Amino acid sequence: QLRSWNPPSESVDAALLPNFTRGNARADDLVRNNGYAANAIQLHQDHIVGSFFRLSHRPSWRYLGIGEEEARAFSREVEAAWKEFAEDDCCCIDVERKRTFTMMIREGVAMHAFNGELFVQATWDTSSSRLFRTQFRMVSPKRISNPNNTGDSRNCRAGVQINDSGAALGYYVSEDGYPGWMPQKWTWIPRELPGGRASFIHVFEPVEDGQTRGANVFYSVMEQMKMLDTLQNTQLQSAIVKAMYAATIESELDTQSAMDFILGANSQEQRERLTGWIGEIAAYYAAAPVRLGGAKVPHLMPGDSLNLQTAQDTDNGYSVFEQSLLRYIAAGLGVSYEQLSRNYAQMSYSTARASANESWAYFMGRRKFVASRQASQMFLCWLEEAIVRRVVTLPSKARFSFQEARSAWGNCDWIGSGRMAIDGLKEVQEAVMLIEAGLSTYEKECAKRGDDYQEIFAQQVRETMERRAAGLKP
Amino acid sequence: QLRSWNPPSESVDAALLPNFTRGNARADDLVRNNGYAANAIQLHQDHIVGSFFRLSHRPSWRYLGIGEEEARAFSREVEAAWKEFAEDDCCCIDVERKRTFTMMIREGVAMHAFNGELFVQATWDTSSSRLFRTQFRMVSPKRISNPNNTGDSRNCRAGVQINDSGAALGYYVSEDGYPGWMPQKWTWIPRELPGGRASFIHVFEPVEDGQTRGANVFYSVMEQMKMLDTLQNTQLQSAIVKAMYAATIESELDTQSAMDFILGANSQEQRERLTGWIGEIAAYYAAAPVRLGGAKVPHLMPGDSLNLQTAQDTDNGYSVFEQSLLRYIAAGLGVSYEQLSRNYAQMSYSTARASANESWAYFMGRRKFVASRQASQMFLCWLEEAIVRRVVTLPSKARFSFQEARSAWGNCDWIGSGRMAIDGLKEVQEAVMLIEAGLSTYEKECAKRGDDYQEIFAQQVRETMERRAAGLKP
Amino acid sequence: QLRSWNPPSESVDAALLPNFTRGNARADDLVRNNGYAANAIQLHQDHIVGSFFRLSHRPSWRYLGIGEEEARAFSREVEAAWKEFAEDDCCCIDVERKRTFTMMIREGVAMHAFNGELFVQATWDTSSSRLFRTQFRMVSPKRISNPNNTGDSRNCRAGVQINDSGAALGYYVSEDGYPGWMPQKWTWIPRELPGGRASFIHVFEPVEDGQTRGANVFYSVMEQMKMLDTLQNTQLQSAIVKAMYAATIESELDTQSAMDFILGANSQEQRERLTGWIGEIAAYYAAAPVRLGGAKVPHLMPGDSLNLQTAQDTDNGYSVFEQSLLRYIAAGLGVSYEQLSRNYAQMSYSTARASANESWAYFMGRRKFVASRQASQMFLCWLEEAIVRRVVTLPSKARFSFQEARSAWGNCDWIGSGRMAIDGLKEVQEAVMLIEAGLSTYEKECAKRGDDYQEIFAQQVRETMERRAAGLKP
Repeated sequence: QLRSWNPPSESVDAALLPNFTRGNARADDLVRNNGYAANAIQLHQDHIVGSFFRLSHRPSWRYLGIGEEEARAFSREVEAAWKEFAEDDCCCIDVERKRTFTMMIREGVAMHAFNGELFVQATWDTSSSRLFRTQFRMVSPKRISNPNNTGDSRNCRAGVQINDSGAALGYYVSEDGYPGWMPQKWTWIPRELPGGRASFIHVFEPVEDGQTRGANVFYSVMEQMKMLDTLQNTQLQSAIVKAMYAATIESELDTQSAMDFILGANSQEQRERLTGWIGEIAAYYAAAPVRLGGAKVPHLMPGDSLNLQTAQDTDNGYSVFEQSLLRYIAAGLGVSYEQLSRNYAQMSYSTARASANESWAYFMGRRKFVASRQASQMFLCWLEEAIVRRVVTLPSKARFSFQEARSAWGNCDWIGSGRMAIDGLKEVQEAVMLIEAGLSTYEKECAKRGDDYQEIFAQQVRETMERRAAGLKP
Repeated sequence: QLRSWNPPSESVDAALLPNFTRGNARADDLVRNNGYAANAIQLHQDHIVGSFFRLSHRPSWRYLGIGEEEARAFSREVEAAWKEFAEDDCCCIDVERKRTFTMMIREGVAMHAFNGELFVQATWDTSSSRLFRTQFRMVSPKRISNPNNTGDSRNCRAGVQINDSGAALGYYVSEDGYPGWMPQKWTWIPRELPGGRASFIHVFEPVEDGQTRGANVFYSVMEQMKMLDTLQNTQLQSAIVKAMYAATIESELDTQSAMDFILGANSQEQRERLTGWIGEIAAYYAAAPVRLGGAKVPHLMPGDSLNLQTAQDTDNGYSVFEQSLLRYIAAGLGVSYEQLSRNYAQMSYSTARASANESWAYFMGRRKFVASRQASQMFLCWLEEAIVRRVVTLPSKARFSFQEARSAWGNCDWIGSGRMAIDGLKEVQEAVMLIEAGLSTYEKECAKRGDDYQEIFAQQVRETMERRAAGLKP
Repeated sequence: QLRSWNPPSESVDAALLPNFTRGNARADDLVRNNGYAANAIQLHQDHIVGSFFRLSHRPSWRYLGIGEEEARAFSREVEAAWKEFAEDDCCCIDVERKRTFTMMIREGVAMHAFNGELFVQATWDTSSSRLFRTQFRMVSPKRISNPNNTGDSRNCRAGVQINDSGAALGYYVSEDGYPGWMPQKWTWIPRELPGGRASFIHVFEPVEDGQTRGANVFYSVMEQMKMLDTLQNTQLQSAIVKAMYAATIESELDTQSAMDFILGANSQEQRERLTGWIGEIAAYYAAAPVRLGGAKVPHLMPGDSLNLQTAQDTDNGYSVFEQSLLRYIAAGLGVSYEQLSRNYAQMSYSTARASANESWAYFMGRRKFVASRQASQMFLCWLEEAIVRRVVTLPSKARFSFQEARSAWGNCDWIGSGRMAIDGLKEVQEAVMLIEAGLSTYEKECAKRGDDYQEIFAQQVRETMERRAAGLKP
């Protein structure tokens, strides 16, 4: 058997680019139509980012030789500025003016998930109505292609120009083609501005050297969705056919050799026998109406009997079949089976904890490697704009300017939705005993709950002096 | 039985090299298509390294005769340089500039898993835009081959040149072959620089003396995945055929001897008989429409009846068989069955702990012997560059220079994702009891949680004095 | 019954050497291709050795008449040299330069497990680039054979030379034969150097006097693996045949005596009947397309009907039988059932503890008798080299020199991966209550967790004084 399977060895791009468009189209159709795909991308959406995505700017004061309190004040100021800028009601951060930063990150992670990559473009608006003119717009991967759909080359593959080392020098972006009555035009976009500002951002997860376009996960499960749908239809037809009923009022006659003799007689000149017998039968059963139910039983020719028979007649094993499938697809997306299919039968407590822990580990990995990088990119661009306009002031004794040490100034970490608590008491006991036994400190317990210790402490102070001001027990 | 099985004995390379390429190709196919393979590589990814891979420098001050506090200060400085060098947003550590250090480790371990080995190249960039010019590019094993695909030799096997003892003197790396319109060209790369700096790093696990190329893990389970999918399609085919249904209106006639007489008559001159009977039947059943369901019953020849007899008529034993194959796969891949297949039924707490413990024992070994070595190689190269540029200053009373005692200065250990807590309470009790009872030290508890005690203590001090400065109970 | 089986009585060597090569080849094939064999090798690797194999030097100061504090200082110094020598990044301890000490022992133990023995060669390098010129290289057993493949003699057997008492005087090592285009050349290697230094080390477990080559464990269970594989293939075949559908269109005709008359007529001159009937049937069914599904139902000759009668029609008992063979393999392989097969179903708690305990006892036995001996040999060689170069210093008042009392100076014990917890609380309570109740001392609970009380105490001191210096509660 194994001797019949000899797949050739090609580089990842060689095995991806020729069918890249068809794979993306198949993934888009599958997510649009199939319910489980929508569910899975929804879990990805609600878990990688959560309800909100909060910045925390931790500048490297030690590297920059900056007083730690000065760094803290600077981080507080930039955090306030970013907070007021990001959640603006006008959606001015988006060129399209219909999304805010949270669903910015959401769209980014979702489109990376179902397409393998994400592309963002930072534009410099000219309108002075806002203090910040930096806006962001996403580009669907399908809009990135070679101009005029020309064949790819060594340095031009799938619309992205590469150097000798494979680094992306720029991209070819195609305009939208709707309605399909106009040719698409391709525009060249450099990857980054001459001043080092990130004009265009491409984020994806590569698996090997030289890969230029990400591959969506759905590549490993499409056929499984297909056998799932075929199984659903087959189960439907089985239910139909096992509710099928046939009843005929047949007559035997057709006396073998005398049947042949009657055939000869009727063919020669004696169709009158058949016609008269048919008429008599029709008259009798028009007098009869022999109705099995609400309908009348059809009548058959003499010697003609309905013969319907079926295949083997055991149980089809549908339940275990689709259990095994749903498990296969759940492994394909790496999410827990009991949440993708939301089947929770006979599930224990510790076992549910293990499932959630595995999914959560995967999810934290993706959040760290996908959402965090992209968000850091927007934050760096925005903070560069802010320093340009002196909205936030750098420390006077800065060892390096911002341009020289963009990473040092922009060192930031992002906190999404915290860990959802399976039982409540167990996790709070973890938190309290960890904080009292010295193995943990406030920032992380606020971290796996989505909060931060700064505002928590300030709010505890406010609650305290309000309560003592009102005479309540502190 | 055993008399029909006489496999010959050869060296590992002799039994691996001739098929090596195709094996890798086959492995790739799995991780491209089969869901379980992708899932398995994914858990390898999240468990060997996890979300992040922190460094901790532990110089051997005793061997170097250096004051321990001086060693600690030096370690703090080198760590400060290293973290800002590693997670840079620009991805300047990558030659191609799309990957940071953590996903570099992840790609390395994944490539080692699905190919048996991994290759890294350290390049000396000429751009002064960064304080560090040392960059790293990963090389896929498929690009390592004999030049011009020449015949294998003793000292040139699969692209790596060996000495008399077999030590890797250098390698032959092929350029990218995409698109397939140009001849590949091979470059000779020495294993290490003349100054002892590691120019090229090859990391793999050898099972015997003289092995030159690693073997991917899948080599022992491939046909098992093949029988698994074939099981999937055959079960689907069973499902389709179990809903199979045929209904015929069959007329007997054909009275054997009278059938032969009618055959003789029709052959001679009486072909009108069957034509007339067919016409009469068609007329009647066009008056009739006998519709069992949405269709019309096909009509058969006189004496012709469909018999759809089948094979064995029992249950196929699907569930147990697929469970057996999944167990085989998990055993072959070194992971527990219930996490690979995410089948978590009737899963007891203690038994789940035992299985997770087995997988963890697997993962720590593979992390120590694969990721740790490679990361230490990059760290040594970067540290050499940093000392060259005097970014970090060696102790004045150093017993040996950096070149003489590279291992002593660069003695480092890496902490990945900590152990995942199945229950929470129980392991936390373990940690607190071990700390209070004196058989354990803070670093290892922070290690199984993926933290370090230094910044933990610093943050605890900061939290304490902030809370006291704010009137809160410390 | 029993009279049909009368095996002869020959010595172990006489019953092993004639088929030694074929047995080794069969074992290699099993480990390379079968998943369970690779799994079992992997757990042997992890449990016998673990992530790291740490030395502990315990010189017999009482025998040598040395002050105990002097012995402790000497052991500290030799350990200080030893770790920095062992885990060197350059792999300089290995001649072939890819294995450090830990995976050296790992390769040794797996090598012994799957081949019955292991061979190490200690070489004296001439390069001065390293302080220590002692290197080690493994020798595959297949490279140990009689020169020119000559038949074994009274004193020369399987490449080894024995004295009158059977003691191994030396060995015949064959060079590498890959590619198969050169003639193999055998080298004579004395077992030990004239000065008593162990030039060549052969480690294996003998079961009786005169056994010169070890026997792999796999030699007990091959045909069970083969019946297991055949069970998989036959179960797949059963699944295939259980989903097989047969249906056809056929008539009866063949009127016995008239059938013979028609046969005679067709043979003589009346094939026109058959041809005309075939044509008419083909025309009618080309007008018909009576299709079961997407396929055309085939047609048969008159009097011919498909009859696929089959064998027994009950359950095959696949599950219980597979459990039986898997338990057989585990019993023959020395591990328990639920880790080789990762069959953790319905598994209670205490009984799992008992199973793990017995497997752990097996594993401790092999670690003591296999890994420990080889590690002690290599450590003794390195210690001799270090004393030669005065890297360490012997006590001045030493009763005997190093050469006279190699065992006394080199008395050492190795700690591998410690016992791995199942519940957490229980074993920690064990340790604490043993320590406080006076029945245990810190080093051994450090051992079952894979630590040493010395550095544990030092690190606890450091933690305490750091926490006190930081104002934290000690």
